[PDB]
Amino acid sequence: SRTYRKVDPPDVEQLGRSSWTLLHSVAASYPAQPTDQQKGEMKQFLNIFSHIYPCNWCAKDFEKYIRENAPQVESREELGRWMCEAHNKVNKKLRKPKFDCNFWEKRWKDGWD
Amino acid sequence: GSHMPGSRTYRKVDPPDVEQLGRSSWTLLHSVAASYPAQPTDQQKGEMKQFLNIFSHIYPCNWCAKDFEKYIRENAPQVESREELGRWMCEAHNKVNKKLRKPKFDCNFWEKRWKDGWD
Ligand SMILES: Cc1cc2nc3c(=O)[nH]c(=O)nc-3n(C[C@H](O)[C@H](O)[C@H](O)COP(=O)(O)OP(=O)(O)OC[C@H]3O[C@@H](n4cnc5c(N)ncnc54)[C@H](O)[C@@H]3O)c2cc1C
Ligand SMILES: Cc1cc2nc3c(=O)[nH]c(=O)nc-3n(C[C@H](O)[C@H](O)[C@H](O)COP(=O)(O)OP(=O)(O)OC[C@H]3O[C@@H](n4cnc5c(N)ncnc54)[C@H](O)[C@@H]3O)c2cc1C
Repeated sequence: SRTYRKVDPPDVEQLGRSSWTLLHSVAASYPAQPTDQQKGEMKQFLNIFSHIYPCNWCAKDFEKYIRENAPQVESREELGRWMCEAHNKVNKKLRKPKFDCNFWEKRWKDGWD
Repeated sequence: GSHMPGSRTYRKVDPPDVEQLGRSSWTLLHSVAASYPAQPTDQQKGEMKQFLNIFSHIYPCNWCAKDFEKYIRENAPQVESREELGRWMCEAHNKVNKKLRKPKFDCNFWEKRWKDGWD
């Protein structure tokens, strides 16, 4: 109330945009040549994320997606592409335009100049 | 800042800075705490600890992550219930608030901010 303005909990939409920001940013700072431990932790991270993501149907669907499309974690390029395709699967459901994954790296890593 | 090549809705938005990444990631972390069970299973407890451990390794801000890793080491995540995990998350966020000279959030209002609203 006092120190901070009263703000309502995020809706599914706000949770989503916040969460893609984290997901794509995690991929953008993943190594080009990850260690075995980094590969395993990334797979584990995404598996648990799919269990705990705080939208029921979002999480359930994402778990099924991972089961059917194993995360590609051999390099940042692969993981970034995997994340882009995963995000595009959701865009397709929600009747959002397909994002061109050739721009994933500019959008989430390098910027536009 | 106009539309990216070949698109009609996606603008050339810059990668998030430390601030934008930060408020997005707090949104996810507190929201994770808010939908954690009152009575979690052993698997849920174990995965929550693993998730936060891995998060502390991979959080894309280097110094943010190293500090968070150290914070976890010194203040073990309290995962026996939603109430405990919310409070732990509020205290963790408050330690970063402290570092950054932002006000202390009164953790008694964590559930209203991240779960119940203010009606
Ligand atoms: C794992 C997950 C599952 C979800 N499932 C659902 C669901 O089932 N139903 C539902 O209603 N909501 C779901 N959400 C939320 C949904 O995807 C959106 O995040 C939310 O609706 C907000 O949409 P938005 O239009 O603001 O842009 P968002 O889709 O959140 O995207 C934000 C920005 O990401 C960039 N971007 C867009 N597409 C890509 C891409 N393919 N690759 C890289 N960058 C891209 C663009 O710059 C865009 O502006 C889910 C979210 C997550 C993280
Ligand atoms: C794990 C982690 C570590 C970070 N470490 C650093 C760092 O070392 N240095 C750095 O510059 N940035 C760091 N960041 C980012 C920083 O915490 C902020 O997110 C960023 O500066 C933007 O601040 P903000 O004013 O927009 O509000 P945020 O601090 O991002 O908070 C967003 C909202 O959360 C609510 N809130 C505030 N405090 C609490 C609380 N204690 N409990 C529950 N809800 C609360 C308020 O309503 C607030 O408006 C870190 C982020 C994370 C997620």
